[PDB]
Amino acid sequence: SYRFPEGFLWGAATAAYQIEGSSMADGAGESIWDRFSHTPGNMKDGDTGDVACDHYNRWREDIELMKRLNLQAYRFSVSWSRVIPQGRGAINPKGLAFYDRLVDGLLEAGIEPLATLYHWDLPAALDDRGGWLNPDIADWFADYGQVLFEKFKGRVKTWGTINEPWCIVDGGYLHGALAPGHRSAYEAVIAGHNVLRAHGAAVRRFREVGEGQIGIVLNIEPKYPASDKPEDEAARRRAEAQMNRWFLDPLMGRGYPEELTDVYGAAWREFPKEDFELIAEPTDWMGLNWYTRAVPENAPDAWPTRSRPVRQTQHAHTETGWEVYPPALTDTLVWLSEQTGGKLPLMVTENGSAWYDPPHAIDGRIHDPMRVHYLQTHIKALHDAIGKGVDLRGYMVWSLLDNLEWSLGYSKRFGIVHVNFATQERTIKDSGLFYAEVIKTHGDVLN
Amino acid sequence: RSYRFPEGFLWGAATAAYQIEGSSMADGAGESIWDRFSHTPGNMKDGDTGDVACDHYNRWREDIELMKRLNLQAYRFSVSWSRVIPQGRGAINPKGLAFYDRLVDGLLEAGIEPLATLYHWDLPAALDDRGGWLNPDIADWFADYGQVLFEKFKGRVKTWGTINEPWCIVDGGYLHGALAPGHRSAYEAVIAGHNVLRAHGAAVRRFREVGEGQIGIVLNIEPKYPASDKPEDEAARRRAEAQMNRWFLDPLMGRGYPEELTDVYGAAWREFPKEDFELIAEPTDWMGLNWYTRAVPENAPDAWPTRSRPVRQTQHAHTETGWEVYPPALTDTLVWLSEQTGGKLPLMVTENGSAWYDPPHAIDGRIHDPMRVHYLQTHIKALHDAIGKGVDLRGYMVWSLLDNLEWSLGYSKRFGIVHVNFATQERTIKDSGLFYAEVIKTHGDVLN
Amino acid sequence: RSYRFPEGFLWGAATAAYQIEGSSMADGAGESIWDRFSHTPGNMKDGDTGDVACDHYNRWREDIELMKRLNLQAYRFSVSWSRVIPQGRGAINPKGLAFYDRLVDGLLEAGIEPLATLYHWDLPAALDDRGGWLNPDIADWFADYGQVLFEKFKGRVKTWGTINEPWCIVDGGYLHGALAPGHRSAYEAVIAGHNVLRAHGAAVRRFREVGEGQIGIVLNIEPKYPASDKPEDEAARRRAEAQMNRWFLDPLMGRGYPEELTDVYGAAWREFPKEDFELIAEPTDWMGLNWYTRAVPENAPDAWPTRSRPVRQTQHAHTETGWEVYPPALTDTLVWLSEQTGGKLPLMVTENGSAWYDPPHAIDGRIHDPMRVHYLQTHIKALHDAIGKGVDLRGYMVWSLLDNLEWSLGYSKRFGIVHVNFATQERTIKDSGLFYAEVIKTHGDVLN
Ligand SMILES: OC[C@H]1O[C@@H](O)[C@H](O)[C@@H](O)[C@@H]1O
Ligand SMILES: OC[C@H]1O[C@@H](O)[C@H](O)[C@@H](O)[C@@H]1O
Ligand SMILES: OC[C@H]1O[C@@H](O)[C@H](O)[C@@H](O)[C@@H]1O
Repeated sequence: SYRFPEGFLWGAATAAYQIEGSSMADGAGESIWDRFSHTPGNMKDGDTGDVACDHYNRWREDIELMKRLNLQAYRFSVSWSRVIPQGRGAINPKGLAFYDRLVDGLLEAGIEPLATLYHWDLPAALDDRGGWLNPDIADWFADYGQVLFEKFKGRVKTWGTINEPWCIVDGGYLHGALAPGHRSAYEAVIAGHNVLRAHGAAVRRFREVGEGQIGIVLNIEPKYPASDKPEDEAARRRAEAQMNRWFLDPLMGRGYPEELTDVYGAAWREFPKEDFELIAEPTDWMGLNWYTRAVPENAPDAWPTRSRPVRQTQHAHTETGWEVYPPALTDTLVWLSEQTGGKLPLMVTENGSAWYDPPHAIDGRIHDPMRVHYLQTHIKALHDAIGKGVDLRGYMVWSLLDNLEWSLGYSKRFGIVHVNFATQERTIKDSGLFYAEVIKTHGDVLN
Repeated sequence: RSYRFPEGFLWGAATAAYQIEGSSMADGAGESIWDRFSHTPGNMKDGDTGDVACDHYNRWREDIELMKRLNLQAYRFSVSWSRVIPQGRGAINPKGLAFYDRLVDGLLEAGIEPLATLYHWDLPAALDDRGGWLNPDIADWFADYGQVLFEKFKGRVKTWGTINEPWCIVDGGYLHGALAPGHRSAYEAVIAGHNVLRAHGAAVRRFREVGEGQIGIVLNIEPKYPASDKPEDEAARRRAEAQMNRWFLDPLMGRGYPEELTDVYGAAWREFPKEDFELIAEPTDWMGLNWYTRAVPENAPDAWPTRSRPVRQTQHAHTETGWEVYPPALTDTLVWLSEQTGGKLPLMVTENGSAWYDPPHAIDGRIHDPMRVHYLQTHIKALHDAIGKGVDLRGYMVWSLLDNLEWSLGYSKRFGIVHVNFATQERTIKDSGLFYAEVIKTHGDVLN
Repeated sequence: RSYRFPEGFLWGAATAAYQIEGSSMADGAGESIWDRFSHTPGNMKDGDTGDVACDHYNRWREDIELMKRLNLQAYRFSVSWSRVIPQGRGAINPKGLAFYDRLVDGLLEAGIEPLATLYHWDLPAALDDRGGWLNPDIADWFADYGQVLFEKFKGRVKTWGTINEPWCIVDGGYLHGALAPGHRSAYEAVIAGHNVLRAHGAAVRRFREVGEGQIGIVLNIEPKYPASDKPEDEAARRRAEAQMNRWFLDPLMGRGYPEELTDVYGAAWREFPKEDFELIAEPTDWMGLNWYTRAVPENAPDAWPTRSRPVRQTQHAHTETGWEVYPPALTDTLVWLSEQTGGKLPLMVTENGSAWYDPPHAIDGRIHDPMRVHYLQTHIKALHDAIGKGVDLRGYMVWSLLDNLEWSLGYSKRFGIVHVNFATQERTIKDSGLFYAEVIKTHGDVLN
C-alpha cells in the first residue's frame, strides 16, 4: 500500500523571479537579477525574467489551475524588492498588495500558502551596500521578514526563511554563474556565514512578532562512493562537506565542518561564537529540496573542492543532466532525520525533473512520460522514507509552472503545467494530471 | 459551462429508519407495521426483512465517519415512531430516544446538519390496530409524536420533514397492498390519503406551538409525458398525473382535490368537511422533492384504478428498479414544482439516486458503479439548470448513503453510494461516493 | 394596569468571575490583573480580595439549586480568561475549561439558559505585561480566546457577550486608576478605549467564522440630566454624556467618536486609522444594557478631565453605593438606546439592581431588604413602560444573584438577591429574591 499519513500535505512550488514578470511594475525596485539578466553572456539565449509566466497578472487563472490539480498547498516566494524597493525603508503598498490578494485568493480556494522570504532575488540597493558580504544584512532581512510576519499573521502559518543557501553562495559568490555573479572563495565563505546569520535573525524576529512555524530550506545532493580508493573517499567528503554539511551542521549547533578548512584554504575564516549562537536559533520545521545524487571522485584541478562527479551511465538523466535515482531520496531523507535527531518536522519543499517539452501544446496536451515516471518513483521513495520513521509532513512538486530556470533560461521545463511562453497559454501536462490523482487518492493510485 | 452552486447550497445524503437500523424491537422498541409485514411469507423478495439491515443502530459511529469522508454537509434521516413510543401513544422509550439523541449530537459534532423526518412508513402496530391511517385521530397521534421530538431536539434539529411520500404510503399500503400494512382498497386509499394530509397539517400546527426552525412535507413526483396524440392517451396521462402528482400537492396548495380523482376512484371517492382542507393547507416553510424518473402513460382500460400504464422508453437506460434514466425531466419537474408553489416556497431535493447491480462484496477494496456515477453527474447538472431557470433550490440529498433494504424488493436493489456487504456489514465507498465527495468539495465545479 | 411581559421575555440573574468564584489561581489557573491589584495595600476597602469571594468555583452546584428555587430562566456569567488560558495566549488549561463545561451542562440540565461573557475586567497578567489594552495585538489575542470558547460551547451557549462595560474598564482602569490595572492617564485611556472597541470587533468576526448563535457587547449607560439653564452647565452635561455614554456606542453604531471628546481629552486625543472603525462597527445580533442610576452634572472647571460633577438629588433615596434611585430614567435610557440603534438591534438589560445594608448573617433564616424589593418592583415596571414605548427588549438580568465582591469597594456593598454569609458561605434567599421569583413565575402579573 502507498496511502500516506493523515494530514500529509500535497502541493506545488514556485519562485517570484521565475514566474512573476512585471519586475519594475507598480513601484517595485530593481533586484540583482534585473541587473544580471540584462547583462550579455549571463543568460542562455539572452532570456530574462521580464515576462516569465506573467504570473503577476495571471495569478487568478493560476489558482484555478491549482484547484484543478487538487493542490492542498502552494509554496511561493515574496519578491523583497517588490515589497521594499530599496531593501530598507519605505514599503511599496501596491507590491505588498499583490501578495495580499494572492494569499487571500489562496485561502478562499482552500489552499495552504507556504511563503519563502528569500529566493535569490536580493534588492540591488542592498547589493550596492555589499549584499550578503555585509553583516548588516542580518538586520535588513529581519526587518524585511517583520513586514511580512505582521502583514500575513494568521493567514500565512508556514514560513521558509532562506531557499537553498548553497545555491545562493556557490552560484552567486563562488563561481559567479548566478546573480550577483561574483567568483571568490573569500566572498563565498563570508556570504555563507551571513546567510546563516540572516536566517537566525529572521527566526528571532519571528519569535518576537510572528505567529506559526518557521524554518530554513536546504537542498541536499548525497555523495556516493566512486571507489574504495582513499583519495576518492577524501574527495567525497570534501564535496559532501562543501555542499551538504556547510549549512546543516552549524544550524544543528555542531559548528562548521572541518573539511571546509581544507576546501577553502586561505579563504577560510574563524567566526565569533555568538554568531553560531544566532545561527542555531531553534526552528519549527525544515524543508528539503531534492533532485538527484552525485558520485564524486578525486579531481586535483577542480576548484575548490578538488572533486568531480562520475557519470552514472546506467541510469536516465534529466535535461539538467541530473541522474535519475529514487532510492537516494529515501536515503537522504533518512540521513537528514538522523542529523536533526528525528525531532524536527521535515517537508520536501522541492522535487521534480526537467525533460524536453514542445513550446506549444499538441492538441491541448503535453505528453511527458518520463516526468510522470520520475514523479511516481520518487513519491514512492517518500513512502519508503516514512515507513522507516522519518517525520515527513508534506511534498511540494517543483514546479507548478514551466518557468525561468535562472541562468539556463526557459530551455529547462520543470512544470507539471506547461506554459507556452509565446502566448502565456497554460496546459496541464500528463504529469500534473497524474499528480492530481496522487493527491486525490492520497497515494493509493501508486498501488 | 460553469456548474458552481449558490452560496449556502446544502449537500447531503439520505436514509430511513427501517431500511438501515435493524434492532427494530430492541431496547424497548415497539412493533411496527413493517415488523409484521416483513415476517409474513410472500410479502418480501427472498423473504428479506429489516431485522438486521445495515446494523446502523450499532454502527452509526462508523457511518458518521463515512459521512465525514464523503464531505457531507447534511444527513437526512427518519425517526422510528415505534422505537420512541412503542405503543404509538403514551409512555416514551428512553433508550430509543437516547439513540437519536446520541446520533444527532454525533452529527452536530461532525459539523453535519441533521435533517429529520418524522414519518417514513413505519407506523407503530398498536396504532394500526386502532385503524392506522384510516382513523382520523391519527392526526392528533402524529402531532403528539411530533411534539415529543420537537421539544427533545429543540435547537439541534432545525429542519423538519413531516411525511415522506404520502403517495407511496397510500398507493402502496392501502390501494394495491404492496407495502405495509398491505391493504388493497380504493375506499381505504381515499381516506388514508386524506388523513395523512390532515396529520401533516396537525404536525405543522403543533410545531408552530412548541417547535423551532423550519417544517415541511416531502413529496415524490413522477412527471407524466405524452405517449401519443390520441385523446384517450392524454386522458390516461391526466388520470395518472392527478392520482400520483396532484393528489397531495393540490390540497396542500389550497386547490382542493383534483377532479379527475372523482373518475379514478368512482364510488370510493368522498367529499370531506371544509375545515379539513384548512388544516391540510397549514403554511409550511419548505418542501422536499423525491425524484427518480418520469413515465409515459398510455390508456389501459384494465389497469385499476387509473386506467393507465407506462410505455417502455427503450431509447434510454433503465435502472435495476426499471426506472428510465432521463435527467431533463428532473429540471422540468423542479420548475413545475416552483410554479405550483408560487416560487415562494423554498425547495430541496430530499431524494435522488439510482439502483444498479453491485457485487455482494467489494473487489480489491472497491465498487465500480459507472452508471450510478453517470446518473449522479447528469442529474446534478440538471439541478444546476433548474436553478438557472429561477427555482429556489436550497439543497440536494442523495438516496442513499448506504445500500439498504429497498422495502418489499428487499436487498436486491442497491441505492447506496456506500456499498454494504450484508454478510459482514463491511462498508466500502463506491466510485459514485468518491465522485459525489468531489462534487461537494468543488461545490459543483468538478462538473465543468 | 397590567404588567404582563412579552412572549419569550427572558428572566435571569447575573454574576462575574472574579466577583464570585474564588480559587483564582487554582487548578492551573493563571494570574490576573485583579490578583495583583487586590493584593496591593491601599487598593481595596478593608483589604478585601477575591481569593475566596462566594467560593463559587467549589459551590456552583448549590448555586444552581438556588437558581432553580428562584425560577431563573437565565444565568448570565463571565468566563475567567486566565483560568482558561493562564498566559492569555498559548496553551489551554483543561481543568479551567472543564469547570465552565460542567457549569454549562448543569445549567442546561436545569433548564436554565447560559449567557456567557468573554471579558469581565479580569485580563491575564501575562498579557498586561505585554501592554494590555494599550497593545493593539490584544484585538487578536481576545479573538483567539473567544474562539476557544465559541467552539467549546458551540450549540450549548447560544448568547454571547464580548466586553462588559468598556467605560468602567477604561475610565476606572486607565483614566483614574481606581480599578485594575490601576493606571492614571488620559493618553492611555484614549488608546485603551480604542483597543477595547477593536477587540470587540475582532471577536465578532471570529464568531462569524467559527461560532454559532447571537453575539453582542454590553454597555453601561448613566443618563445625564440638566442641572440648570446655565449654558456652561449644558456644556458640562454634554461633556459628561459624551465621555461616558457616547464614547463607545457612537463608533459601535458607525457614527465615529463624539466631537466633544476632542475637548475632554485635549492633547491626549488621537486620530486613528479609518479601517479600525470598519472593524469596530461589525454587525451584532443584540446589545446589553447595564443600568443603575442617572446623573445631574454641572460645570466643574477643576474636575479632570470632563470638567463636570454630579449634583446630589436629595429629593430621592440613594443606595449604599451612593446612586440616586430614579426608575423613570431607566425607561428614558432604554428609549434613548432604542433610538441610537435605530430600533433594529434587540436589547437586553444585562444588569440592574441595588446595594443596601444587610447584616453579615441571616436573622432567623431571613434577610429583610424592603428597599431592594422596592427598587426591583419599580424598575421592572419601568421596563414594561419602556416596552410600551417601542423598545425591543428581550430580557432582564438582576445584578446580582449573590452578594459578592464589589471590586475596589470590597464586600461592603451587597447587590445580591441571595445573601452570602462570608464567614460561613451560607446562602440565604433575601425577600427581594423571593419577590423576584414570584415576578418570574407570574411573568409580571404580580406587579398588577
Ligand atoms: O534548478 C531547478 C530548481 O532548483 C531548485 O533547487 C531551486 O530552488 C529552483 O529555483 C530551481 O528552479
Ligand atoms: O424506491 C427507492 C426509494 O424511494 C424513495 O422515494 C423512498 O423514500 C425510499 O424509502 C425508497 O428506498
Ligand atoms: O459597579 C457595580 C457593578 O457594575 C457592573 O456594571 C459590573 O458589571 C459589576 O461587576 C459591578 O459589580
